[PDB]
Amino acid sequence: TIPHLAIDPFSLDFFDDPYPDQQTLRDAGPVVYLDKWNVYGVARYAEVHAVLNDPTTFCSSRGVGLSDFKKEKPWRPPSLILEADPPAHTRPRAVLSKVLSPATMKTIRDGFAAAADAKVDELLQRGCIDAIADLAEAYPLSVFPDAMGLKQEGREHLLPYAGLVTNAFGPPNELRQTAIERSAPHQAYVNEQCQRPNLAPGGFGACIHAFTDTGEITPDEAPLLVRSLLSAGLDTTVNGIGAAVYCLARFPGELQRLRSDPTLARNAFEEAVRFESPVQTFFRTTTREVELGGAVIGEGEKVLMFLGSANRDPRRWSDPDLYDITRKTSGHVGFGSGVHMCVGQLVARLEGEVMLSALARKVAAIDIDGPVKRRFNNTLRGLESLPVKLTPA
Ligand code: HEM
Ligand SMILES: COc1ccc(C(=O)O)cc1
Repeated sequence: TIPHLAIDPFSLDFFDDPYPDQQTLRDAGPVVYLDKWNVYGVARYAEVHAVLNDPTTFCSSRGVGLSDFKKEKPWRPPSLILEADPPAHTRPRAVLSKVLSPATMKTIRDGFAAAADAKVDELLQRGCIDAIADLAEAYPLSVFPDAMGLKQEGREHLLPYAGLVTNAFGPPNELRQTAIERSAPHQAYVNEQCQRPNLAPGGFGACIHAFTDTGEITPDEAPLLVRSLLSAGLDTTVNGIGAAVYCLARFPGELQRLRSDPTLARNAFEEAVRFESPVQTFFRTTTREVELGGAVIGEGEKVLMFLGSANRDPRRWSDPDLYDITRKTSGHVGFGSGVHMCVGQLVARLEGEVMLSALARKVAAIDIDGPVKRRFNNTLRGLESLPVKLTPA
């Protein structure tokens, strides 16, 4: 009853151009079996949404990567939020929700916006820049580590540690094994900065530790919650901002709409998250036999959710392969859905918004003027290099 496919969604050929194979996965049926890795897959919006919103049946505590924590030891101590289920997930989640809350955004927005304006001013003096290294990477690195309260030394470990985390979600292919092989210095730095004395007052890290006396988390749980923000707080924001610039360069008509109304900046970034989905995939593990889209899945089975495919499913979206900055993006799963829905989504949206705002007000044209190079990652989609010429407005 279940179609079996040989598509490897963690192969370089798939990463290079995933959209044909994603249509093949969607159109084969609501539930497929991927013979390459012995996992079930769901690529349509309907099933991805249903799986995300049943955390009891499709749990996260056995890992959201390929590895089943009931069978293999995790490569690091499990995340207290990403790799936990309710009720254990609930109170650590509440702490991170308050640390990255709407009220918190008010305290950082002025500085985040000023740094975005300053970066675009700087890039316009150069003219021809690399929109990844010089913009999508440079800007989040200039605001988020400071907002965490991290010292200056050792920050070069942050993006390599994130690449380790996201490649480690994948199967034991070369991308994963090579990341783990080189991991030791990046893990050592990150684990050390999670300790309370190393986090500057007022920052995200210090605020997590401050919650340890409310009864929501214990003192020994605070370092791992800081670890979550150091794991996830940068790489997808980089990829999302790079995706947005990529979209505005490929769809000049949408840049012109954004220039004419800079208040479209927030939705232009949200549409970029739907369109290029920085997080392509996450796994769940069945806790029981379950019927999903007319398919019977046994207990203890890994289910691969194609978030990027769900965000381009024509059963849900009109013209899904068009970048439309006034699209009603509500309901896309680029940040997930349900109880694990990205707790740092307000930070990512703030950075994306103020950067696209600076571009909307300061830049007249964005033209690719060099070879575009893709970055390969078992879990993330993003660019390695995006040479563009910025023309001032
Ligand atoms: C464009 C940027 C981002 C994207 C596309 C993204 C994507 C996602 C997705 C899809 C999930 C769901 C995980 C699941 O369902 O298993 C998630 C969760 C999470 N994200 Fe993000 N994220 C982004 C930015 C951030 C930022 C900036 C932070 C921290 C400052 C962050 C921290 C987290 C954490 C801690 C979780 C776990 C939440 C939970 O398990 O309850 N992310 N993210
Ligand atoms: C890629 O998204 C995430 C989310 C959470 C974590 C974590 O909690 O460690 C890591 C990566």
